[PDB]
Amino acid sequence: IIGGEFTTIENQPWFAAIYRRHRGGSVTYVCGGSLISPCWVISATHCFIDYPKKEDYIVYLGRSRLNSNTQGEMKFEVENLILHKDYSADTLAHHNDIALLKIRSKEGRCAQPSRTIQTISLPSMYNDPQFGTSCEITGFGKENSTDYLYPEQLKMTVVKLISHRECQQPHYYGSEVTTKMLCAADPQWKTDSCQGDSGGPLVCSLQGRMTLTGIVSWGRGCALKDKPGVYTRVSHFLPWIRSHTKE
Ligand SMILES: CCOc1ccc(OCC)c(NC(=O)c2cc(C)c(OCCN)c(C)c2)c1
Repeated sequence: IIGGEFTTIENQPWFAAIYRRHRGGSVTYVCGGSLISPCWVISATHCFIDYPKKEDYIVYLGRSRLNSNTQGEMKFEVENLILHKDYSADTLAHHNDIALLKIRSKEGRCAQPSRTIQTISLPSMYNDPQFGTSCEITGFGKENSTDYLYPEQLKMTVVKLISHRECQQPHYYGSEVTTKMLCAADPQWKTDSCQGDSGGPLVCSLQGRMTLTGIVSWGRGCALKDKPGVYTRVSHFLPWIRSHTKE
């Protein structure tokens, strides 16, 4: 997150922290996620597409710091790693950038909600806030483009939804942005998602409900003028989600 504030998990209880274990015993941070039900975390496919083996991953819930423990945190294995069949990647865009991780602790259980661990509601079919709506992003991503390490402490910021018309101008993203995507940005271009924020929630208040409107997906650089953060438009993937969170 470029700009914004540091935060703690109690303010983003659905936030999931996703890491990968390597040969040798080292763990690196991969991407953020969001708990949508006790056994299910939603994230972005581009996060896993190169290393699709579900045994390499660790998922934390109730976690505020990158490399240290938080009181109340809970650690999960990935029982099932589902990537989108039609996922793809051009120069800038990822298409169908959406993944499902089925989580279970070492004792075979799903998440237990607590003050620091909660689910976030999905949106209803094609029901999005209007443009100019303020929404929040959360992540462990870079605080500056020149950074080579991620912050140790969770951050959040508030961005505004940008119209498809605005986002589809030649000098923005032209036709690279589709209807299955949403743009969001700071009107003064000082706060943004960045590398390492991939997979995390774009949360908007929808009809009085905190709603998972977007998933951090792509963009050109970080807080660049005329270059918004691009997000998977969750409301357009409800059937995909519904079908893979079953049997
Ligand atoms: C495990 C991560 O393997 C990846 C593979 C491919 C990847 O993409 C290439 C287009 C990415 N994405 C990024 O590195 C990335 C970069 C930026 C600048 C970014 O912020 C844009 C919004 N300001 C985001 C969200 C992700 C990650």
